[PDB]
Amino acid sequence: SPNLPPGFDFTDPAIYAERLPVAEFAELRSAAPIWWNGQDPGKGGGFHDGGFWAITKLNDVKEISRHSDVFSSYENGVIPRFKNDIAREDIEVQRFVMLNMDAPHHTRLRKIISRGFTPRAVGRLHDELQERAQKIAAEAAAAGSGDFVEQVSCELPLQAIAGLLGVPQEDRGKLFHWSNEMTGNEDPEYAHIDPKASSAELIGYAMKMAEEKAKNPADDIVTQLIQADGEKLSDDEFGFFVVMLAVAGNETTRNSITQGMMAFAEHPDQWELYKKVRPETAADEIVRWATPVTAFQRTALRDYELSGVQIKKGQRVVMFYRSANFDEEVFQDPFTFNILRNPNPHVGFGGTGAHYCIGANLARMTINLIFNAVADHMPDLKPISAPERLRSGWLNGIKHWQVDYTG
Amino acid sequence: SPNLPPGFDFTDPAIYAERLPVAEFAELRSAAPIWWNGQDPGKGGGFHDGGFWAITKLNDVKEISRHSDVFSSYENGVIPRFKNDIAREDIEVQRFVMLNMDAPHHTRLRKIISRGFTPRAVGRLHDELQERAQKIAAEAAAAGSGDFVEQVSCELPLQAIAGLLGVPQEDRGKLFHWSNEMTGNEDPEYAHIDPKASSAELIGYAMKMAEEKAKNPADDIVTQLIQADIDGEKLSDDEFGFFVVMLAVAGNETTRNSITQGMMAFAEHPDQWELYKKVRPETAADEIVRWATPVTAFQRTALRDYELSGVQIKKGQRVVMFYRSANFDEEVFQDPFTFNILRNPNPHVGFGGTGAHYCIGANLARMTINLIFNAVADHMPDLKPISAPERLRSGWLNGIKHWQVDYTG
Amino acid sequence: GPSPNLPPGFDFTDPAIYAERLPVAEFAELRSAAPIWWNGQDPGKGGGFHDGGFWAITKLNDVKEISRHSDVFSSYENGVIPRFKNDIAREDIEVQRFVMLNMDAPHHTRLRKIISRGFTPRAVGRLHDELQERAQKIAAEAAAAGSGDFVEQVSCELPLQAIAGLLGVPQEDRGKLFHWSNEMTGNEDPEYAHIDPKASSAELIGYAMKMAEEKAKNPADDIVTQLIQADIDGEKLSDDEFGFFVVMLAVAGNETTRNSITQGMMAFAEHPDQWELYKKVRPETAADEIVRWATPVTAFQRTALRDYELSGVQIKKGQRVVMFYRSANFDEEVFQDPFTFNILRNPNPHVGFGGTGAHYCIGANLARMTINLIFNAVADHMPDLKPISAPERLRSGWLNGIKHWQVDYTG
Ligand code: HEM
Ligand code: HEM
Ligand code: HEM
Ligand SMILES: CCOC(=O)c1cc2cc(-c3ccncc3)ccc2[nH]1
Ligand SMILES: CCOC(=O)c1cc2cc(-c3ccncc3)ccc2[nH]1
Ligand SMILES: [Cl-]
Ligand SMILES: [Cl-]
Ligand SMILES: [Cl-]
Ligand SMILES: [Cl-]
Repeated sequence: SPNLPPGFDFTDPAIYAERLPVAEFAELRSAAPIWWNGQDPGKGGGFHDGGFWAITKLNDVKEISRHSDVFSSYENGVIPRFKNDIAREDIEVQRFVMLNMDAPHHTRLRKIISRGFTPRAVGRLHDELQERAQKIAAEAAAAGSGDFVEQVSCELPLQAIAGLLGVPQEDRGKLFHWSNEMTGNEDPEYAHIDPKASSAELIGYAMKMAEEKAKNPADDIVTQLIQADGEKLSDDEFGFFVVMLAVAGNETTRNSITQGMMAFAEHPDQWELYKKVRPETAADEIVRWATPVTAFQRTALRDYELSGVQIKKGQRVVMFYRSANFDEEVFQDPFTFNILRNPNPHVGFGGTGAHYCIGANLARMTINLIFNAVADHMPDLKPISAPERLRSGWLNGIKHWQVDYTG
Repeated sequence: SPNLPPGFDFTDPAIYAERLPVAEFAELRSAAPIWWNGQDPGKGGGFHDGGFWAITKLNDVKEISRHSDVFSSYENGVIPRFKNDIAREDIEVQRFVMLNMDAPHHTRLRKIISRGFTPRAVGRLHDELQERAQKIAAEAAAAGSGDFVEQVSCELPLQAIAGLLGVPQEDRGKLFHWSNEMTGNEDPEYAHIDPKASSAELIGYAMKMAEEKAKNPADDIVTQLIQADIDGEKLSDDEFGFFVVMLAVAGNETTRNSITQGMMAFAEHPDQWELYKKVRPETAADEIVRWATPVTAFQRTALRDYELSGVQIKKGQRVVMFYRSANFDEEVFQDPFTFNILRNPNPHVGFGGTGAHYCIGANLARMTINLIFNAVADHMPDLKPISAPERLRSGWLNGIKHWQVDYTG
Repeated sequence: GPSPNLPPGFDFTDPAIYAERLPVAEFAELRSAAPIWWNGQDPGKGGGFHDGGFWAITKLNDVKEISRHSDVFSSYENGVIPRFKNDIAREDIEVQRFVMLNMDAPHHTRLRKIISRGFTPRAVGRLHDELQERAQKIAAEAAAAGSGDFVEQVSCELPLQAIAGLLGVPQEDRGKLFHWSNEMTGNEDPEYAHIDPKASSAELIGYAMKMAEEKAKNPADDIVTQLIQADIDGEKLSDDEFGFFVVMLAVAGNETTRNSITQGMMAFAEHPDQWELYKKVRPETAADEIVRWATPVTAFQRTALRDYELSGVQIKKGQRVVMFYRSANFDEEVFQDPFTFNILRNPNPHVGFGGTGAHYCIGANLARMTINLIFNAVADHMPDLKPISAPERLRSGWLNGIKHWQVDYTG
């Protein structure tokens, strides 16, 4: 039995509102790398099965991710924590997006959606995103100091979304608002916000966009998505595409930027090296270090033995990427922030398999462009005060972080 | 060979600004109960000796505290962490107060000053602190919501200091100001306040008090301390100043943080809060202090070679007593991670290890705790927190700067 | 005068030449008929440089004049290596500006001053006894094998142990230090087609920055403490600067000294009277005649920062000049009988370590001591060695390398 407090729950949002439980994950890797995480009645964050298998080793994460035929995303979704009193109906709605589907449905959507994440679609946004990154960093440097999350981390990921969807500048303000309103709904700072209403607004805007583009086809992703190659996103599916993209492409990359800069602030030797060399390998080490998604879950569709543990049909497994990305048997000096690290087989974008992050290259470009812009415009920036973390059971978020850009 | 990241330092203020390193402390207790905590050059929080011995077990904490003739408070003081660039002299000025003295100097001062903190002397403040506690809780309940630290935790410990000293009401504002000016000095929120200057202010005021009481003796505490006793012993004028400084500092943040973290414990354990409201048990104060452990760690310096639980402590080496670890020692408490306000016996070391330096204010602190929680139970029994607390950056103090709570619930 | 008698399109940096031979007669033809000569290069055939060609510098006095006028002849503008793979990306040339070799003043001046703390005569002399011990063991191990690859069993190890000893690299880490060092060069030869110098450099820098951090806490007697402790003016190598220093060393003092050893013994095998004299007298002047004969760095380049007239030839701003040390070290106007291998040659003003000036090899005396120590050990343990077959040369446009050389140590 691992040396943990009685009743300890790795999906407890109260933990992540304070800290990442690095030491507790290290104890699991050392003493029980696949450990049953029991959950008292009504304290399962919306699931009522008594607990889940905590997965803490990178190889087990990869095994679960590659065996999607067995470990299902559709069955219970991939988010392993909601409000304890959430309604099952409000969990199953997740199934309307590609992330929480199984083959064959998922296979079909994935193939169509790939049209929007080709090296062309991504690479074409480089010049505008580079321009926007440089302006953002310039604006922050002129301000002298402020909330790094709002002034440096937030905009560029959202502009990458808008650019990819070809959203007109006039509607980006409201688009960004709706996207943000579906973030951090479990944290008291946002407890007054109705995310269901914002999702309905996004779906609506997405439909006008798809209908408008059907009548006026152009050389851009949305038209490629509603156009038939005879496979094409249905009007509805395109709305759920936008919702999923407005959500998946926002907080995760944002939080990679905040926590990457926190890493640089704590390891100035790495910041001095970065500013000189600008290594393209930095983005992956920032994603490994930041692990913006702490965990996604799966559900066993049949009995499966994983590293000597008998997982039973119907049981949940929770893949703790935050643990796996510091696996002492995979990484040399996992607790060293090393922007030259290469190869870097982290699972911050998930394990290799059917659901691997389709936006990983877009995320890497966003990260490299903003940090290049930070190095260009505020090379001497230093933190003012401690970051404020997000209350979430599965997202690793930084809400606010005060920084002095002039140093 | 504990399972810790390379370079981990248990006195690193950056840790405590975020969290209490509970799991890391537990790993030491399990795999290396006495462990050399190496510190790089220039990262010893004012000390330049390569590191210190981490003490994580309760019996070890007590053995060190009982053997004060070996483990000195004077050689390097008891605070284990300052700003890295602190001058040595600024560390050595600590020795002017009882806490950082060794026998025989300490023995005499403790004998004289203890007269002001007896059960009787403490009991004298009960009524005025009870009335104040009730008013504090009423005024907070009426505000509906706010920062629990400021509205409930901060004032009553300061009024206990002023009451013990007999400070006129008109002077309490500036007394509280200088007392707080010597707090939160390693945290960016209060990085712009000078401790040494304020200590001079406190000392100057104490001189005016001693000078006045020599002219108009009264039946209070300042007069007793400046009056020769039956054995011809008394605090000198300088000694009285450092007593006020010691009191103004020692009676403030620690009790404040026991109240804040006691209420946090109650909020995370609603069954215990219901029991407290119904029963108001006399064991709750000690369990609150065990859970809060407001002083995370105090240090000693070995005056000679000493073998401690099979480890060889060499002369000149520092040992750091981590009360935060000892108070959750699984061998002493069967269920340390249970918050049990009926815990009895409760051999916690929140007030230190028994010995020559055991907190003389423990009875005063327990009364302050009991009075304010009785008042909270009376006036806002349904309070619940709004947002997460904001912790204090410090290498040895366990502090909560702010905590928003809905008193009405 | 007439044009030099060279094949049309001949390129003195062509790696395909050096994989087979040293172009000795071609260099001699330039010295006689066109001592400063425009080496044209066809589109896409410039080894990473796309400017139409360069000036071939073949006379020792011209090499010295360029090396001394570093204010005009820049190392930083295009780096000093004159040949990479034809398709190398410009960004992969410019990243090499982070080592001291490819820096101009004032950045070069500061770094060299700091680095000098690690190459004092005292620091290098402190390595004499350990390197002597290891040389004798190397030669004894080789002789006990009876026959084998002289490059691998005699030439390779001592230069790497010199680097390791200078830096104070623990014994358990020397294996990977040596691996990283060997992965830095040769990538144009089919034998090394799979090496990744970018990756090697990154792993070395990461290792080196960790060592810098560790050795700040516990200072040792190596040069690392000297390099990373600030002086009065606060001058010291940063951790990443120490990393680029280690990269520079792992490169600059590995294959160069190795190839001096291999070609020194190649020369002794062709000149047995010199070998008999060496065994008898053990003259340390041999090390400099060996470096002159071996010229392990065939050529380094510079770039003109302004128009400059050099021995009657108008060099134009922006043009590259390539200093062919291999030609200058056989310059008939400086050396008496340059094509005689003479281990007593004295004075021996060769430019195998470069021309005097700002970038002159800081490791020259460590190199000479390594050479004298290994050849004493070879003389002591295999005085009768004899080659079995012909050396295999390295495909490089600027390094004069021997990959393999089979020899019978017992004779
Ligand atoms: C650092 C930034 C990001 C991180 C850490 C991240 C993380 C992840 C993870 C862990 C998964 C699921 C892995 C699995 O279950 O196998 C995933 C999938 C996904 N990601 Fe990301 N992501 C990032 C950026 C983005 C961006 C920028 C986009 C869109 C612009 C995006 C869109 C998606 C989508 C649509 C999926 C579902 C794929 C599927 O179900 O087939 N992500 N991402
Ligand atoms: C919850 C509240 C408090 C806590 C957690 C606490 C904690 C401690 C601890 C752990 C020590 C041990 C010193 C050592 O062994 O090195 C100590 C000593 C001391 N405390 Fe407290 N204390 C509290 C309240 C107070 C109050 C209210 C006062 C005075 C009004 C006070 C005055 C002192 C003094 C003077 C000493 C030094 C005694 C000596 O050196 O003989 N403390 N305290
Ligand atoms: C026979 C062996 C060697 C040869 C033929 C050689 C050759 C050279 C040459 C030609 C230069 C450039 C000089 C110039 O541009 O003026 C140089 C520079 C350099 N060498 Fe050596 N070298 C040898 C051994 C070593 C060793 C053993 C070390 C150190 C362990 C070393 C370290 C360096 C460094 C750091 C530079 C750069 C100096 C600067 O740019 O200021 N070399 N070497
Ligand atoms: C109920 C649905 O709404 C959410 O609760 C929510 C889903 C979600 C997904 C990501 C994500 C997924 C894959 N790749 C990157 C990011 C991020 C935040 C999310 N929130
Ligand atoms: C840490 C950043 O990475 C580098 O320091 C780096 C080294 C390096 C070497 C070459 C190279 C050298 C010789 N021959 C061909 C290529 C190219 C790029 C490089 N980058
Ligand atoms: Cl000092
Ligand atoms: Cl108990
Ligand atoms: Cl340039
Ligand atoms: Cl000569």
